[PDB]
Parts: sequence; C-alpha cells; structure tokens
Amino acid sequence: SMFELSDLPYEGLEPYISSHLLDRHYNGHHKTYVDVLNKLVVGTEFEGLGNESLGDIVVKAHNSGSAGRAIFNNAAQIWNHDFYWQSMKPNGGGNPPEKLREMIEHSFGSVEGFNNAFTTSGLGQFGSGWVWLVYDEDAKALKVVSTANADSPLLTQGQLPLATMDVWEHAYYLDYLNLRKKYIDVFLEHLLNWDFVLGRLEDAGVL
Ligand SMILES: [Fe+3]
Ligand code: NA
Repeated sequence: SMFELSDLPYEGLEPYISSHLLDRHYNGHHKTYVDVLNKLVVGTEFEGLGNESLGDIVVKAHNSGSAGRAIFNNAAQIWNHDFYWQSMKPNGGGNPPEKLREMIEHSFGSVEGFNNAFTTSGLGQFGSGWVWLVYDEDAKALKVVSTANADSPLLTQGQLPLATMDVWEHAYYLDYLNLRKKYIDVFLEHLLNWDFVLGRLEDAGVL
C-alpha cells in the first residue's frame, strides 16, 4: 500500500550506460517520482494503492485534467521508467531473434528499416519524451511512435507497448552530452532487449 522503486533486472549496463549515469537516473530521477507520488496521493482515491495499480492510475489521473495532472506526471513517469529498464539488458541490441524477423520485415521493410525508423523517431521528438516500439492493432503491424514528457501508449486505444527508449536529456547527458544520436545508436546496437519485446507479443497472443 505504498509505491516503491522496483529492482533493476540487472546490476548495470556498462560501458554503454555508465555506473554514474545509471545511479543518477535510477536512484535520482526514478526514485524521486516514486517519492513524489507517495506524497501526492494522500487523501485521494489512489491512497493505499501499490505499483500494480500504476497503469490504472495513469489513465484515471489523465482523464481528470487539472485535478490529476501532477499525479499523472509522476505515476506515468514511474510506469515508463519501469518499462524502460525492462527494455534493455546486458548484451542486448543487435538483430532480432528468428521468431520476430518476418513481423519486423513486414512492418519496416527490413531490420535496417526498423533501425532507421527508431532513430528518426528519437531525433524527431523535440524536448523531453519517449520512443516506443508498439504493436498497432488496427494496422496489424509493429510501429515506432514517440511521446512528449510523460505520455505513453497507455493513453492510446489499440496500441500495445513493447519497448521504450527514454529521450529525456537526463537519460543520456552524463555519458553522451548533447549527442542524442550517439545514445540512440548505442541503444539499438547493444541495449534493446528483444526477449522483452517477443515475450510481450507472446503474452498478448500476437505471436
Ligand atoms: Fe528518465
Ligand atoms: Na494502448
């Protein structure tokens, strides 16, 4: 019945995300969202709820408009960061597994087509935000979309999130400074967790 900072799935992602950067992003930014949300939900319908309710809280707070905006920003950021950490692994990146190949090829023309769409989307999100690989139920295909600030596919009907890459400047600044492209390159090359993507498409019954 309080929000908590959930454990990382790994000890680190060096040398791609430095020890210092991981510490500041996780124990600094992500931890602070958890603290702030605990403070904000007091006296509201969300008091005494835990991490499993985060998805529900995001949608309800967003629908509330002005009354729910701070709660939305913080709940959404916690949910987004949890998703981000699961979206990477040590020895990640590279080509998708065999069981994903056709869907990737169908949706983006080729692996290189995917890398290009993902990179374009990341450099295209002006200011703070997130890049998502999603399954679009109406297109019957994978898509790349970006969101501003704390927005996510939880806000959009028919769009199942599969992986995310944080493009808030704090996600990469300490290691890559203003070179967001260098960080995006590294994400695709060595971080993206295809086991997570695949596992979620299997859970949703898509594959
Ligand atoms: Fe972040
Ligand atoms: Na959705």
